[PDB]
Amino acid sequence: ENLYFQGMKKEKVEQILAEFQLQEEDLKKVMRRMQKEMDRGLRLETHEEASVKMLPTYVRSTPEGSEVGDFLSLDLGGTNFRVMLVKVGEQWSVKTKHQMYSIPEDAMTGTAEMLFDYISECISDFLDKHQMKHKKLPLGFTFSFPVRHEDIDKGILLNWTKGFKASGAEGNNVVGLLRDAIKRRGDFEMDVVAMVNDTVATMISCYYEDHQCEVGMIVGTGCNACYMEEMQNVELVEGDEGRMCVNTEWGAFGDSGELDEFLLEYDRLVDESSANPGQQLYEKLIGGKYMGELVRLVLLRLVDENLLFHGEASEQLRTRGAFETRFVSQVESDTGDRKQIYNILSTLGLRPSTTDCDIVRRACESVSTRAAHMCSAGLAGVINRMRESRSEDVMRITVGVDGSVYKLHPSFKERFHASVRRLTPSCEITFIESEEGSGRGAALVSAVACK
Ligand SMILES: Cn1ccnc1Sc1cc(C(=O)Nc2nccs2)c(N)cc1F
Ligand SMILES: OC[C@H]1O[C@H](O)[C@H](O)[C@@H](O)[C@@H]1O
Repeated sequence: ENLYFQGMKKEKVEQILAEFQLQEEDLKKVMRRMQKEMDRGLRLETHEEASVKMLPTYVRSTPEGSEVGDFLSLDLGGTNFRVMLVKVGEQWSVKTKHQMYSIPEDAMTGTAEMLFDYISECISDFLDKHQMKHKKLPLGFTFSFPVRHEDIDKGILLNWTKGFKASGAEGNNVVGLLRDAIKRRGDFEMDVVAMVNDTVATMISCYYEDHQCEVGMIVGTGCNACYMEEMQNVELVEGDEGRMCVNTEWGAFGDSGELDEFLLEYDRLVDESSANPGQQLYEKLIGGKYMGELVRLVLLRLVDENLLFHGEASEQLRTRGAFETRFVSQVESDTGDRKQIYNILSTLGLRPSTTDCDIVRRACESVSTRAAHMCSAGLAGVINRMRESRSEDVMRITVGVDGSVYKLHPSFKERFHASVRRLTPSCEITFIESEEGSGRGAALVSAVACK
């Protein structure tokens, strides 16, 4: 106890955690570099070298004329595969039935055949629970990975992200993989009419409640954004009229060195232990796949410096992935009595003091604040770019957001919004959380696409 020595340990911790700070000027630098890469990704000349791919989605404004009725929506992009029946009407969208399926490890890191076979199995199971596999529903596929589109319903997987590794997928038409798997099962038929990124689905789902929503952002397992770009700026697609949603794939920012001065030892460790070393470096500063692991490595450093847990780390603390991102949220939700923090740490086989709990909270805050601030630089770059491309002095825009980090973290949202606003003078940015965004957004796109 000896409060003096507790205080001294906390001072040393603060000196270590100071490394996570980003000054406003740092964020502006990141924002500018992001904007520079966004410009590069949109240009024919530089697209292939661009770290931020700015992928055209073939989701066009505004548009005109939607089909109505029942749509099946799929969502692949986390550990769970989701199937949803959505009714589209008048255009509104309502989730009518839904099921989530845990993807077996063997299917996420096995072959694309196994993965898409499992997907097809789940679709079959869902269509049977609700008596509908003979009805032919138009199908919208939210597929939350970088895809080079040829059209709304055709595009090649560029590379897996977020730990996905299924062989025989990269370079192939993802809709083709899905269609092939459905055919290889042969107990239901579906017209796959659209494939969209989760950012895009999120953005679209927010549109009907707020027509000013022209940005979608995900801060979940991964982190990405899309936005409505002027067709004249989308050099990768023919035509200069109207707007098309662009999937930034900003998670890959830094993959060509753009973040190097900001990457810490912890970031290097996360990256090197990941399924995609050297890739998705910006996302690895922010996404929930990585945030808890960053905290875990910070704690291990503090343990190594004899600042935490008597310098002894439990088996669990030394287990990859054991500090779940949800624990970061839960730690930062602690009311001050250290109870939630104590429970997490005790469950991790630790015997934490009050000071240990306080230090863990600081580590969590340091990592999640950096995530919020880094993320803000990306969103600010996008919004500032849109303002510039457009013809009003104050841009009022809405950003639709989904993802467990943004939605569930007690403080990320607040820090993120504040930082975005500091970075976006002359913008008025409304943030809306999507409600069943993937499923409803995919259906809404499908309801236009299936014409
Ligand atoms: C976000 N915003 C604002 C104005 N236009 C847009 S984008 C948008 C696009 C679609 C849409 O389905 N567009 C398609 N383009 C090609 C096939 S479907 C939609 N169904 C709803 C939308 F809001
Ligand atoms: O799920 C959020 C994001 O995760 C990753 O960054 C994927 O590459 C991207 O496509 C997706 O939007």
